[PDB]
Parts: sequence; C-alpha cells; structure tokens
Amino acid sequence: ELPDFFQGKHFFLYGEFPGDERRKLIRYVTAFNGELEDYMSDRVQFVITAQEWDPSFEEALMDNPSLAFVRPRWIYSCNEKQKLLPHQLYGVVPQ
Amino acid sequence: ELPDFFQGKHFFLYGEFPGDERRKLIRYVTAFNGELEDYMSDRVQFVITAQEWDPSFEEALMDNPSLAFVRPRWIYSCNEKQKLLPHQLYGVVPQA
Repeated sequence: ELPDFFQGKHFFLYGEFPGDERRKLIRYVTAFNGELEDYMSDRVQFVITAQEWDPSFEEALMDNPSLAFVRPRWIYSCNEKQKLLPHQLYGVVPQ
Repeated sequence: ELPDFFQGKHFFLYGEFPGDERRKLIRYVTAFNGELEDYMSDRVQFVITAQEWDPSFEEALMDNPSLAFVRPRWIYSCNEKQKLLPHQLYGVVPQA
C-alpha cells in the first residue's frame, strides 16, 4: 500500500522547473502524504528548488529558523527507496 | 556578562583543521555556552567540518535525523555579529 513518510510535512516548490517536472514532484509529494503550500509562509518546512541559493532564502530564515532548502533529487531518491531519506544529503547551500 | 547564544547546543568538530583553528573554534563554542562532544553520539546536534562530506555522515544521520553539518565560518560569523545565525547559511552537503 501507499507509504506516507511525508506525513505532516509542508512543502513549497520554488522557482522554475523544466518541462512538467513540477507536476511529477507534486505527484510524489502528494502520494507519500506530504502537503503542498500554494504560497511561501512560516508553515512551510521544506523548499524544493532547482535554482541555486537566493538572497531571499536568508530573508525567509529570519522568520522561519527551522526551514530547509532541498533539491528535487531528494524526492526522487525517497521514491527509489520507498523511504524517508535525510534531506541533508540533498540540501541547497550558499556555497 | 558573557553572551550565551550557543546554550544547549552540542557541537562536534570533525576532521582536520589547519594550524590552531581547532583551538579557536573550541574557544568560541565554549565562550558562548556551547558544549563540545569528544566523539559522535546522539547528543551531537552540529558537526563542524572544513573537509569533504564523509561517508560516516550518512550513517550518523540514520540514527540522528536532526543532525546539521556546518562550515567553520558559521562559528566566526556568529562571533562577528554576537548572535546566533542560521546554520543553513553555512551548510555542508555531499559533492561530486
């Protein structure tokens, strides 16, 4: 049956995604009981982005210290393993 | 009085640091009421490293999901600003 290891986690897909990769990311997050937000807020816990570190990311953190910025490969890898993998292995950082 | 914005936070300095950087990192963590762990454990919350991502980091995460891996510049920057800055601004991730 369908796994739900994303349960209780709020996602926000940020920026541009090629093709319909946004559609497939929405599907995997939804399938595993994650919750997608239409707008960025303090209720967001994971920002999924294919773009590199944005000056706005630091602004979002000043109100949401627990916020995590992760690559789309985290969602895929969680699907490959059918298991919640650490977001730290796919994080986005200012370099 | 001494500031204590590192209070309740457990650090672990991983790997080699050049010269005496390890001692000054220990100094700033200790001065601001942080606590160093001599070895990795469930108690560790922040792994400070200047080197590449280690294969052991992943195994530490499977028992400790909240683990954060940060660069030494985070310790300096919090000293420069005299305030706890977000670790995400100096985070470390696997490469290549």
